Amino acid sequence: ILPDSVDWREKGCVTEVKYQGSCGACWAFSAVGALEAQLKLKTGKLVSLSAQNLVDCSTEKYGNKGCNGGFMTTAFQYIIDNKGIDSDASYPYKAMDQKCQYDSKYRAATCSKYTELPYGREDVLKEAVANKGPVSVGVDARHPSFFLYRSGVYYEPSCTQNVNHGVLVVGYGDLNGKEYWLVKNSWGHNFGEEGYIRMARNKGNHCGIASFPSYPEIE
Ligand SMILES: CNC(=O)O[C@H]1COc2ccc(N3CCN(C4COC4)CC3)cc2[C@@H]1NC(=O)c1ccc(F)cc1
Repeated sequence: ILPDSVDWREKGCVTEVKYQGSCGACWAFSAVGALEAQLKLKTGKLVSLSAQNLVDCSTEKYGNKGCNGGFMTTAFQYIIDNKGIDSDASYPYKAMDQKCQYDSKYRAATCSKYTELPYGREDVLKEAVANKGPVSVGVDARHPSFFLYRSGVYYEPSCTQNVNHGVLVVGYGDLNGKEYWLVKNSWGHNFGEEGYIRMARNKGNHCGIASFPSYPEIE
């Protein structure tokens, strides 16, 4: 039995919404948001982690291309290999590709492992969001309805299961009969419901939300 609804924001495991600007660093934002939750669960401290560190440092060896896109899984692998990631404060986001400037003097978190969930399985995603923490996922965001979303449960009949934008599932629920995933985006507070979008849940892997989910853990 899983809870009927989950909201990790209420358990203090979610940092302020970030603003990626012109740079396709959604994957980095998704990755740090997932690790921020684990850091809080382990240490009690909620600390924004450096998306810029990932953009600049988890690069070709990780199949990542900074502002041109990347993968949350290989971002986790970089944090494992690197033995750390800097705080956002120390290594701020600039919405552009820079030289790697990782400095262990400002290490704010580590990662020991990550787990990838099976393709399209919204049940397995629900279990992880309930039992483990916020989960990094991709979605198909290439529709004007997504960009223009303001409120309620988002459903786009033209959506596909092929992902192109990284976001973070921080919960799930039901809004007057419409089941949803509660998603933290990185398009600032101006987007959606103060930075969040509620996306259709149990609607055949809508927009690919359960196509490629993953989450990190800290030893
Ligand atoms: C800017 N958008 C952005 O980064 O979106 C992220 C969102 O998260 C995910 C999650 C899963 C996947 N999968 C793709 C398919 N792959 C299967 C295995 O064999 C094919 C599994 C992993 C892709 C992505 C996206 N990455 C890119 O599209 C991307 C774009 C340019 C790059 F250089 C690198 C990456």
